[PDB]
Amino acid sequence: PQITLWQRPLVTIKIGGQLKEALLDTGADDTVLEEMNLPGRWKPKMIGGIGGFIKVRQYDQILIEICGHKAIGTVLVGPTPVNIIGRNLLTQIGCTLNF
Amino acid sequence: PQITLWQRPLVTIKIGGQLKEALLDTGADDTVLEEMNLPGRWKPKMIGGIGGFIKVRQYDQILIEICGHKAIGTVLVGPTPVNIIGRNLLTQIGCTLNF
Ligand SMILES: COC(=O)N[C@H](C(=O)NCCCC[C@@H](CO)N(CC(C)C)S(=O)(=O)c1ccc(N)cc1)C(c1ccccc1)c1ccccc1
Repeated sequence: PQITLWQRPLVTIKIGGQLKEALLDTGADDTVLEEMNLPGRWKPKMIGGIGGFIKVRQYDQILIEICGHKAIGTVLVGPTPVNIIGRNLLTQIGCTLNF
Repeated sequence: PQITLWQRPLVTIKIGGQLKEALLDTGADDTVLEEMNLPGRWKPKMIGGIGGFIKVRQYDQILIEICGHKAIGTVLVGPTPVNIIGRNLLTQIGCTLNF
């Protein structure tokens, strides 16, 4: 699809069999999702935001569907204002910016 | 142009007589730039996200040139870790997400 930016580019994602709303975010290196249960082990990660740095849990090789496109990659879990799909997964779904 | 998301989508902007590097950020509602002087009236604003909130100065009706395209809009100025071009200006240059 082609998504304009007059409103927030919110899409439906599927993860752990559950639908969530998430923001397609070209300014984010990494995908960060609100607190949830994910399988396997996690490792520590620091991410830097507008307000400063936060600790998040890093889960690798997670199955996630974004606007119907399947991806498998790193998902960070922590206190984010909204679920965000960052470049690590935007690249997997073949997303580009165009003007 | 078509801009890849393999790397941070950094572009050159011209604002207030200055050349700056800025991130094309579909996740950001607003354009936020590191400390700089701008003409005209401003009011204080809080913008938030990962890490929490920062206080910024809001300048309206500011002329910017983004990657060759002229636009007018609101520019927030404050202690952001990176220059961000938000949706308020991305729309004006006709920027879309495609996949
Ligand atoms: C007055 O209205 C608002 O405050 N709106 C917010 C806004 O537009 N602010 C711009 C945020 C700043 C942009 C942002 C990417 O888009 N960051 C990355 C930049 C520092 C490069 S970062 O948040 O620091 C972040 C860091 C790491 C990673 N991995 C991801 C993101 C909005 C929001 C959007 C996207 C991300 C965070 C917040 C928001 C929505 C809901 C509730 C509160 C706030």
